[PDB]
Formats: sequence, C-alpha cells, structure tokens
Amino acid sequence: AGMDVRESISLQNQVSMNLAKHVITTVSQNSNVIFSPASINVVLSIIAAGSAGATKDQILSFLKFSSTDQLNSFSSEIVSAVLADGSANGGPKLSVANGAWIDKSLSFKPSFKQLLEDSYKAASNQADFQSKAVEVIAEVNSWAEKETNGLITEVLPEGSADSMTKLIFANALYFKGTWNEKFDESLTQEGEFHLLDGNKVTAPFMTSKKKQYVSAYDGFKVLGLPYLQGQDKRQFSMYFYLPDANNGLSDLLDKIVSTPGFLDNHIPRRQVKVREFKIPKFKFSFGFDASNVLKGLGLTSPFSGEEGLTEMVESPEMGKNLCVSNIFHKACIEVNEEGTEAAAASAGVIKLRGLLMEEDEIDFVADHPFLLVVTENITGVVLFIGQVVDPLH
Repeated sequence: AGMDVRESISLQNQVSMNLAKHVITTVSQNSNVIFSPASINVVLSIIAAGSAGATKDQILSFLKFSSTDQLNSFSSEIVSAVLADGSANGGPKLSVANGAWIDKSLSFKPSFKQLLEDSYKAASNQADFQSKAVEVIAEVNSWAEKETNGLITEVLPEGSADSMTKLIFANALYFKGTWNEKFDESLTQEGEFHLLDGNKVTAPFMTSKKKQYVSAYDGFKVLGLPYLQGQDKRQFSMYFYLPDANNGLSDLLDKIVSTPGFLDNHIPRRQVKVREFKIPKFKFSFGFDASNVLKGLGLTSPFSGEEGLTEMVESPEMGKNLCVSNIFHKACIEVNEEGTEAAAASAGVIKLRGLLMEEDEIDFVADHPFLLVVTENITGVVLFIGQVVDPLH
C-alpha cells in the first residue's frame, strides 16, 4: 500500500504490546520482564531484507511497512537516531549490540553484508556451530560485551546454541538515564508490595511532594517520568501503568492489547498535585529467544524451512530450507532516585496559584504490579516495554 510513518509507528506499538503479552505468558507469575520492541523490530527488518515471497510479505505485514526499502530507511533514519547514545550531549546513555552469525557451512551474500553494515550498523559473521557451539556462545557474548562497553554481559545463555544451529541474531539494548526531577533519597522508606501470588514483601519505595504527570482512567492510572535531556534533541520518558486492583495487571494488558492507539492516548501531559505518591525502586535484566513468542503471534515463516531466506546466503541449495534458528535478545532496566543536579529553580507561579485555588489532588501508589513503557516522545518510538511484578528481584 502506502502509509504515514506516524501510523506505522502507532500500529507497531500496539503489536508490540501484544508481543509483551505473549512474552509475559512464557514467564512465571512473579517474573519481571523488560525488552526492547524497537530492537526486536530491527532484527525482523534485517530478516525481511534477506528474504522474499510469502516470507518477506509476512514480515512486512507484521512490521506495518509496505517494502523492505521502507523498513531499511525507517531503521537508519529514525530508529538508529532514537537508539543512539545521548550521553555525549547530556542525555541518557544508550548502547546497542546488533549482530548475525551463521554456520560457516554458509556465507552471506556480500551485498547482504553491506546492507547490514550501512542501514543497520550490524555485524555479520560465520561461526563453527557444527563443532564449536560452546565457543561460539562465549564469542558472541564477549562481542556483545565489547559493543556495550561491558554494560551487557551475557546475551546467549549457556547451552543456547548447538551443533544444529544454523542462523542466529544477537541483540541487546542498554539504557540508563537521569530523571529531570530527582527524588530525595532521604525520603525513600520501606513499604509493602503486594505480589500476584497473594503475599506481600517489604521494599524501598521512593516518594515526593512535587507535582507529577499523572492521569486517572477507568480502572487504572498512568504516571510519566521524563528523563533529563541536556543538549539531546530526543525526549525520553518512562510511563507507569497502574491497575486500580492489586491483581489487575493482566486485565489492563488485555485492554491495552485490544485498543488501537492505546499508548498514543494515555500520555499524562499536566503535572498535578499528588497526595500519596509511592514508587518502588527496582533493577533487573531480562533476556529471551524471541523465536517462539513470535511464532506464537503467527510470524512463523522466518523460522520454517518451508520458504526460507533465499536472499541472505549465496548457495540457492543452502538458501532453500535456510531459516532463523534463534533471535537472542537482552535488555536491562533500573529505577532509582538519581536526577539532574543542574536544574534551574522554579519561579513558583503554579505553586502560588495554588494558594488561591482548590487544586484537586491524586494518589499514585505503586505497591502492586504495573506495566512499564519507555518511549522517545518526538518520534513516539518505544524503547522498552516491561512489567514489574516483584521489585525485590
């Protein structure tokens, strides 16, 4: 067809929430999740580019773009700019690891290797999966560690690739940002978090008396926490989606998944007065092989010998029945008090106005499971989706 990048992104983000739903289905009740839909979609764009026929088409439709050219450009023009490190300019720190390895019984078309290098800044290599799978795993891990300056350490789990492994992708996204408004660490206090299994646990909750970006909706609330920008043009924020009910998470995610444009429509844009305001600290990483959940969402062709990836390698006999073995992804997230030390003080106009008006106050107390979304606000691109079901792990 033909379509605006804004609507592409809006469609993608909805599919991404359903992907998040399916990932959550594969972990235990109390397992935290964090992953980067953008990075996943970067891999799928790479795969589309090395494919054709019903396979190219199936991925094209999954990703909401009409051609491989559209994908390629959206990646290099938009996604990479969004995924670029911002620390040099005072914005958040981001680091990306992006690569493909194929059993050395094969070889990529030189042309494919250049596309990966140019539109994607992605490595491509051969490996001896057939006889040295254990070494290849360590090699890929060392490589990812090198690409992320030691930040991400183990994209492939032990025993994840073997003598049958033919084609893998390894992808990682590290992000660390300073809040636009620090929390006073002196105010952090222990408190009860209510687990989905019915039990409670004691955990550090941050608090504040400053005004917050919070909106209430039917059955849930949303909090936005902007990241310090510096000279970075991008504007990152983290959003918290908090069901009213302690066990409401699953239903809230069902609502999100079934409502087109949900994310575009639940962005709190006004700082309002909070009465009770509690945010649990948390810090964790999360990794998975995307191949199975994607098959679950019906994106089956890249992983089936049926069609294959005939535009990726050189031997048409090898390219026939060649498919993706694994898509290894790793992400990590952290929430603490750290905010900018360089803020200009506020004039206090709105505070003064409050001495003359009756401003309505609101609670946002995240003492139970909530969803997480990290987005770049200018493009609307989503860096991370996650769930915090247990702050202590």
